[PDB]
Amino acid sequence: MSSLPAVYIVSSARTPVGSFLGSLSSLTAPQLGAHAIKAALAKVDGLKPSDVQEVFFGNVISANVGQNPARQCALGAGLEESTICTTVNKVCASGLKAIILGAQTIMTGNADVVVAGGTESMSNAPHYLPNLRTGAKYGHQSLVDGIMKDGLTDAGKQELMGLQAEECAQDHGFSREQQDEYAIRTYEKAQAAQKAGLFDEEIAPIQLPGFKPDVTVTQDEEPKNLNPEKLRAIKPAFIPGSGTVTAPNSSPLNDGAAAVVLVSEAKLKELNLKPVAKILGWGDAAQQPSKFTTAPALAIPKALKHAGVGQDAIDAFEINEAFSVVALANMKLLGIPEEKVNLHGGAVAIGHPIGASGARILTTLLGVLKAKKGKLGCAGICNGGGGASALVVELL
Amino acid sequence: MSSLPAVYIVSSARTPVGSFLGSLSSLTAPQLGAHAIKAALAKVDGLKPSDVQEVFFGNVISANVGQNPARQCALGAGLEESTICTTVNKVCASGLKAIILGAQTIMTGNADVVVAGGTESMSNAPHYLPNLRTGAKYGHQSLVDGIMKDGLTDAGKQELMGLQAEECAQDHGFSREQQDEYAIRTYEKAQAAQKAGLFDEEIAPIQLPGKPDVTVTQDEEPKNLNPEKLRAIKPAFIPGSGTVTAPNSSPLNDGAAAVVLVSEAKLKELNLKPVAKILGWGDAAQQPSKFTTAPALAIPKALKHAGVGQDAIDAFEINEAFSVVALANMKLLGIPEEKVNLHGGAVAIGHPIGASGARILTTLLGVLKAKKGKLGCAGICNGGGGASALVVELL
Amino acid sequence: GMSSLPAVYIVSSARTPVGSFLGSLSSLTAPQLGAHAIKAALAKVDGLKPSDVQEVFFGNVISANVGQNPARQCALGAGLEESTICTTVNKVCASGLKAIILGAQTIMTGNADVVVAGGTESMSNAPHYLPNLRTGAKYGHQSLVDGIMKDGLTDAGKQELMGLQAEECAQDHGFSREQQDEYAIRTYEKAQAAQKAGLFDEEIAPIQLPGFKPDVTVTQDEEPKNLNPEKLRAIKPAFIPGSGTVTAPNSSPLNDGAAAVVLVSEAKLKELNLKPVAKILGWGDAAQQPSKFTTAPALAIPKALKHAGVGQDAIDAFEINEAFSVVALANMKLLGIPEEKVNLHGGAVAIGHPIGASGARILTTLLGVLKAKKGKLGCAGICNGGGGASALVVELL
Amino acid sequence: LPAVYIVSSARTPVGSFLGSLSSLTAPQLGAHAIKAALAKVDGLKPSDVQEVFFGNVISANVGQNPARQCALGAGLEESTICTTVNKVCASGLKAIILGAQTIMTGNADVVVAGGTESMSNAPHYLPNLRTGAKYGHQSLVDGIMKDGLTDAGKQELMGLQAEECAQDHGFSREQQDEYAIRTYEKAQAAQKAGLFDEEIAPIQLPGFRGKPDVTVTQDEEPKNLNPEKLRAIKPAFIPGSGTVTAPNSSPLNDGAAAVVLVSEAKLKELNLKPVAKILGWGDAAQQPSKFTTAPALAIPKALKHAGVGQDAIDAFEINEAFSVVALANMKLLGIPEEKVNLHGGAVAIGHPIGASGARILTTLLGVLKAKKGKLGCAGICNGGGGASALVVELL
Ligand SMILES: [Cl-]
Ligand SMILES: [Cl-]
Ligand SMILES: [Cl-]
Ligand SMILES: [Cl-]
Ligand SMILES: [K+]
Ligand SMILES: [K+]
Ligand SMILES: [K+]
Ligand SMILES: [K+]
Ligand SMILES: [K+]
Ligand SMILES: [K+]
Ligand SMILES: [K+]
Ligand SMILES: [K+]
Ligand SMILES: [K+]
Ligand SMILES: [K+]
Ligand SMILES: [K+]
Ligand SMILES: [K+]
Ligand SMILES: [K+]
Repeated sequence: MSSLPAVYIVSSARTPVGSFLGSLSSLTAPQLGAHAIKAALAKVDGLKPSDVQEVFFGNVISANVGQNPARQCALGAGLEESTICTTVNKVCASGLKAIILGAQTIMTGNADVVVAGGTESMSNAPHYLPNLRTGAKYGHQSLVDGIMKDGLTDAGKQELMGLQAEECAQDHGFSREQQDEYAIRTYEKAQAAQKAGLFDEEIAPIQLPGFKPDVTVTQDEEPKNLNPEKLRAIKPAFIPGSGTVTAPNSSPLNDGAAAVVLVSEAKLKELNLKPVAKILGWGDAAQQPSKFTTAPALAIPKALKHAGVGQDAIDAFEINEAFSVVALANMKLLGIPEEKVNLHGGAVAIGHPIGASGARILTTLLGVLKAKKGKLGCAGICNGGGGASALVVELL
Repeated sequence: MSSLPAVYIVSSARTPVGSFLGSLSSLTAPQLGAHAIKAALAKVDGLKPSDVQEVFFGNVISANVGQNPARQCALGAGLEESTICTTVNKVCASGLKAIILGAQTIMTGNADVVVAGGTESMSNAPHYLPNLRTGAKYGHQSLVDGIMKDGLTDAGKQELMGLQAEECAQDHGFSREQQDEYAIRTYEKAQAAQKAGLFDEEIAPIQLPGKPDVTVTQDEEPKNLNPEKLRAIKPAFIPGSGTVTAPNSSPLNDGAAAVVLVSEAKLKELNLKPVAKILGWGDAAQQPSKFTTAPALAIPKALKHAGVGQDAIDAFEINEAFSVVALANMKLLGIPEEKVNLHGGAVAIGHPIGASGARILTTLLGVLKAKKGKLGCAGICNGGGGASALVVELL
Repeated sequence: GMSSLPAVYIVSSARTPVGSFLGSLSSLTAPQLGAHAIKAALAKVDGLKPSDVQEVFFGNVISANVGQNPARQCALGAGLEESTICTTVNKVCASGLKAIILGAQTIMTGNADVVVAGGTESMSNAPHYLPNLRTGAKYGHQSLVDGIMKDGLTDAGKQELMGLQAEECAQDHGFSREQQDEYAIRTYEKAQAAQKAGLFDEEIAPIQLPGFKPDVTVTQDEEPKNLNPEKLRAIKPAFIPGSGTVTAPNSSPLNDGAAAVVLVSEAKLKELNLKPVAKILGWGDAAQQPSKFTTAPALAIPKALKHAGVGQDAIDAFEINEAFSVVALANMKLLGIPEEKVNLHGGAVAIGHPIGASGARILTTLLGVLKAKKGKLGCAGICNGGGGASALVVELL
Repeated sequence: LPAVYIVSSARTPVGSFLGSLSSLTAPQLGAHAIKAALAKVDGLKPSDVQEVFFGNVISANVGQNPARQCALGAGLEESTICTTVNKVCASGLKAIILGAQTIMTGNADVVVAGGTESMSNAPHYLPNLRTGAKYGHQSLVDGIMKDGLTDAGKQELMGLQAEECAQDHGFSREQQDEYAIRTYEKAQAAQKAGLFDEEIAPIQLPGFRGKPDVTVTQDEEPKNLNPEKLRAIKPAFIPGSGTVTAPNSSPLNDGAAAVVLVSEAKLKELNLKPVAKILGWGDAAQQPSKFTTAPALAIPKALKHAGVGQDAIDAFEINEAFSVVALANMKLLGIPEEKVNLHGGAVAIGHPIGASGARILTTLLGVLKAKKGKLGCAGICNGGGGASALVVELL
């Protein structure tokens, strides 16, 4: 990875993360993505939106978004019609795999300026009617919830990912109480970062014009919802009685987008750009689909080896909190202390727009490294179907 | 491009292309994709399915296919659960961009064996109900056709691709008659290739469990040519003065196609015999309603990346989204039809949109062998304004 | 009694062919079928104009997406004056017969002199329902509800199909799969024999379907020809696998069709010098436990006979609507009515069961059976989902 | 013919569209009104009711025979004869007429008749799933528009027929707004004076997930009057020049109402005290789009069938399908508004179409009691060109 051309991150930006049918539910996935792309580019002194050559953008539940969500994000952000645009689906890892592909396109010399990231509007995922073309002569028919079908259900076993999270808790010995106390801790971290202004730089607030007064959405919607007594008292979500996974200690359904701007070494010099960070390496891994929860335990070492960096040298990790048990299990398998993980809180408290989260956690990681005066960061995100993606950055 | 690691195609395969609601409509997109991947790997002596490290697979209309169509394609083909899988959507160019991404992943050293391609089941694209979560208190509502919404409608103009085809005919001066005679010629070429056995190698027949079992061996569309009916049919998108018709356009279709890519080091380690070498590629884009002529940008870009002159190409595959698309790109690039789509194109063969980018590459490798060519170029336009192109050398 | 009230005569009747589900008449809406039967029945009355019709009662069960007031649509479609009073009637399977009863009563209270009554059903064009689109449903798969199942064939109380309750009737009164299959065969044969002899030609009004250029004509009922005894005795049970006795071939099908009768008061009959086909002697509705609707005609039939002052032995022909073969079997046993006097030209198991129309359909057929077999007194009885039944006694003139 | 007596009557509160009663189905509302009216009759058991006629227009997804569900939910015997009647907006009154006829022909001694409608729970329709639609966007039909508010011949909503009525007889946006404001204030004054308390049976909606219990006692619509907002709201059906608006029209509503009828002989046998006696009725019809003025035919028909003069009626309930409907009918019959809808009308109270025919008859008896009157008449127009009218004498 050192024998390959350098890839610099010159900026990043994210929408606030809205709740399901909540503050951003009126916006489509390309509207969210355009907002993030435009806000990331506005931060780069000396780089124009017309300089962007290629876009990779993650998006999972693309039904009814229209042709090529990434293209719609790029044009909506004001990029040139000459821009090459590709939508990426690696379920929950989409937004990070998009960034990997953008880096590679710089490395093979086919671009010098790339925007990559991801977007998801789970609020605007439709329902499906699958048999209208051939007809169904007689009998009740099903309207398929696109979130469940294309976002949250493992294709092999037809099992919701929350059921496989329960499998993870049983496999690795994590109780209801260990998961709940993790969830409270990560909500408290997200609230603390919010209150301290530590998301202000990375978030681009959204202005919703009134149809009626305008509305400005500035903060992530979920963190303020923590109620520790109710969190500890709620019923399980997937297994009655003996269940350990709950709605409060799991990720929610959410709307949001995030974007990074990548440039080659040559373009960084030509335009005299100030780099925020360097991409040191990455790794994808996969295992049995129902064990997707611990695929980051393969991807993270793979990315660290690609980067030539030891695990102990990392100053901060972003382990995406698909569920509280996912963070607990990868911390246990890798031997990573929680005091190095999701220092501004994670998806259980912040939200999980699935096509965007892989880029969202990288944006947040750069903020964590700056706030905590760190240098080396690693983001790792599991995905439905058994996979995970991971990436190592150096703050400059 | 020549200063980066070499990428070899060690095999390729495709399903037959089925008609809309036709011979393959009982199969899902991952079932077609798995079939193509498995058939491509079976052709490589000395390479096991367990050697495949990563998959990139195109798919456009992914609604109701379930999580990660490419992952389902990979597992259904018998690949290991360790395999990295990413689904790609660049509309009609998805299958070719997937192959580009696979090649890049070998070039950056992150894989030595990659399967890439694409799949589409347009038969099984659903309809959508968009406002059931928040409700709609009063008034008639709509069920959105997923093919129209996510496959065939330009987002900015909200116009179907046939109307962009008419823009192409007006912008580059191709009449109804010119488009029809082009369409007849490409159906004739596809039928001739069919009868001469020239698709037998690339196609992996599909066995449908039975009633007794049905085997689908042929592409469904080529036989439908009726020249008298084609010249007489009413235009499909503009009454009276229109030039684009259903016969002279690509149809809606089902199918998949796959290539197997290896690094130079792995080729030597496993003593594999390569079919072709990837020489270069290029993506380009312009005004979305003008996507029809984006190949006139992408093809020269791919040739420059490959370090190959246009005159040295022995055969081109220019995807026939419409007959007028091939006519316009041939005119703009100065490519004679005698070098284009030598076994016919998508107007006659079919156009499963997420697969066609890989489908035309598989067919191109067959054309280079049959016609004793060495250098080939595939170029495919895509809704939204883009095109992708790729240059190969037959070994 | 009835004799203290004005007389009510039937001067004509007519019915469409009964089409199969998604079959020969699937292109026609329920009011198109109803208008066709109304026009045909009126064309048969010498001396009576369509403008003479004052009020219409018409049955229709699955009215979803039919539009405002199906009976008004049937009446205006048939060329009746816009001054016509029109009411649609839903007593599920009994709708067509209760409409005729309400029509008779409206003459008897002196509010009309010429009434057209009947029923119609297009089960092919029954839609699916999206029940919760107004308020939304935030998350989860949802249901598209089959309107035939919901509004036509499911008991509201137990929320179970009528077939499963036909299965319950079989266990209650001791009728086997073989006993139901052998009945089904016999009524299919009576239906085929009646078709072959042309005994349906008078009552049926053939339907023309416009072509490009010539016209397709539906002249025959669609279901009778489908009898296959080998397949019938060998088919899997429809509701209870293994031990079930109710099957699709021995049950009534889903069907499209309509039927109509014209009623006049005694004054109009002589004021217009009309030849009356039959006189309405009495009628009777009854109801019991919803899941036991199958034997409800066993209450309604004797109640109708009593209202009409007529004995059960005096009846020359019975029409007992064959919702299921066991429905006809059980009511024959309960009342002690021999099959030799029941559904002599076949019943709904072979002819079809367009549910809103069948109560009028069996009356039209009953009039034809009395003419053919040279009887004078007839009784039609039809059960309906929910526990009820309706019955009517006529005298052929 | 035998005399027919009203021994009681009851109605639910009239809920707003998707409002205070939206959680209840049409049979639950109907059962509530039936058993409430039967509770008012001392000496008459619910087991004494032999037959039920209940109006209901938009019956889709209500289940088998709405009237039967109303009867059984109200505690009536399974032996009860139950028929659902649809004469659109006149269903609730035509049901009552059919029940009186069933007593007059001596087939019943105790009949419950009325109407119910849950417009909140009217579904949308998918009409072509059985045969399918191969390619194209499709429609979901709003059952309220299709089966309730659209004339079948002209395919136009009732509001456009109301604009016809305005240009037919000369009633401006200001005249209709003035009437709407007047009927709203008569409704609000009756609420404050308790004049709806006897007829309305409140509904208990208990929440037991920790939620608190909710009792609906008031009609939801009368309080919504805002004359400033009303006068300045844009037209509803004809932009700029129309005269019909949502405030001056009836809303969409949920509600039910029932009457208990008995024969002359049963009144004497059970020693019951009759509230009123049905004197006569009349149905009439004309051009479907001119249904607005159809009460101008049925109201005289009902007065003549009953042997009562128009100058002899103490109070009229002319159902306000639109404010212009009341104004037009008053003009053609020459009826002073000081004898019309003395507690308000459907423009302010609400219009559950299948129930309103019984609802206005219930409110009429409360008018005749409060105003100390003897003869009341109720007329109600219905879609399709018809109207129903009924004449009562308070006892
Ligand atoms: Cl995966
Ligand atoms: Cl594009
Ligand atoms: Cl019943
Ligand atoms: Cl009418
Ligand atoms: K900038
Ligand atoms: K900011
Ligand atoms: K949570
Ligand atoms: K092999
Ligand atoms: K080998
Ligand atoms: K082959
Ligand atoms: K074609
Ligand atoms: K005649
Ligand atoms: K005939
Ligand atoms: K049958
Ligand atoms: K009582
Ligand atoms: K009360
Ligand atoms: K109002």
